[PDB]
Amino acid sequence: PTVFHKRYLKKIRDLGEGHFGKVSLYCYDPTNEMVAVKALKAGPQHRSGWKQEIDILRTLYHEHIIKYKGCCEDAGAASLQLVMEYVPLGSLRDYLPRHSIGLAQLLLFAQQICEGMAYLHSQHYIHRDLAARNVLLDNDRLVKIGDFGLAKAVPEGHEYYRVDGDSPVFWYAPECLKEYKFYYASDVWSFGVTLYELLTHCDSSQSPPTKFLELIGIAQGQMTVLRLTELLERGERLPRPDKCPAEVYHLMKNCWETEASFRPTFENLIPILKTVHEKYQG
Ligand SMILES: Cn1cc(-c2cn3nccc3c(-c3cnn([C@]4(CC#N)C[C@@H](C#N)C4)c3)n2)cn1
Repeated sequence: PTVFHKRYLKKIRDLGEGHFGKVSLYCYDPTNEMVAVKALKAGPQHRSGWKQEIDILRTLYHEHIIKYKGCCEDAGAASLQLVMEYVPLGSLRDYLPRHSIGLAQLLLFAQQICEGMAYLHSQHYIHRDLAARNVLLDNDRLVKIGDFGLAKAVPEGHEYYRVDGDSPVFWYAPECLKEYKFYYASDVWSFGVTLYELLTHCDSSQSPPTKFLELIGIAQGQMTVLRLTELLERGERLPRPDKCPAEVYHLMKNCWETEASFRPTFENLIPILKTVHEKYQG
């Protein structure tokens, strides 16, 4: 809709990179507004998918989903550039290690991620990359899902998408890892991992790749994924974060049920987290 003229785009700084793209901060100044611009870094499989990605964000209208500004005829790398709002405090992965946030605020953030996710699922889309690095902080009381690079439509007569080296396998349910099927419930498993990350304040030594690789080992050839799948199937899970309530840990564990149908939906999670937030808010 809003065609941002490439001439008025002044690069301020790099914001971050993810799978097949890079996001950068720009001032859109036709004389002398801060916007976030995503550009393709990349194979021809992901280049045809890029247009599909832009159309996904273009049709999402939600308070806990990053605001799509427009596009620009990007000659700079031939494929189109995606213009979004600049979400001023950044990703939770970058923010939480330096800012000690209370349990109450963390649970609000979790509730808001569920609202954005329940909305995404009602639009017949799966995210496939739900992690703290993809959750942006607008202010201390507002969070938004900020990136949709792996987001796909679930085909109409199926309950899953049939799904690479860039897969976030440490955020993935066993069905994605073993059967390469991504269900709406596979996104709930990743949410449980995002909630663990939030509760550990995104501390590196406590991260899911760190924790799972201490359980797998690093000398496993091409078998890290297989070893991950079998430990998950044996019932092993990420530990309870220090100072994470026992009830919140069980909620997380319910998000990590091996059987996808035993997991809560995002719609089921919203009233539960609302109540848990209200309890720790006082
Ligand atoms: C003070 N401060 C603000 C920021 C800030 C603001 N905004 N606004 C829109 C986007 C961003 C990002 C940002 C970083 N990484 N990403 C990605 C993952 C996601 N969401 C998107 C990219 C790909 N591909 C990685 C976005 N970072 C950082 N520090």
